Amino acid sequence: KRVGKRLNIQLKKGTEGLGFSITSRDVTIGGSAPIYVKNILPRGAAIQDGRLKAGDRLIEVNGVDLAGKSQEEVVSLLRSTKMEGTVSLLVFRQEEA
Repeated sequence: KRVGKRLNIQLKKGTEGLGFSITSRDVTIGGSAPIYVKNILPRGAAIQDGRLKAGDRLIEVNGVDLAGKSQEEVVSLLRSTKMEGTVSLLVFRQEEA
């Protein structure tokens, strides 16, 4: 099984997105593929907030289930978010032991 733990991180939108890029497992064309922060950019609310780092998988965003949406769908929901809007992104951290 996969070890690790889930975490909840809410970031306050600040125009310059959140400073986090997400990758797609690419399980299927359009069915259900797990998305996880490919890397935390040095310009956003995430890095400034210091709560959500890289190597995490988005389990839910703003109370939404990203278990079937898509990469563009996921990125779309975050991209839709505007300034003055705390986006609660539930991530999943995994250890290497």
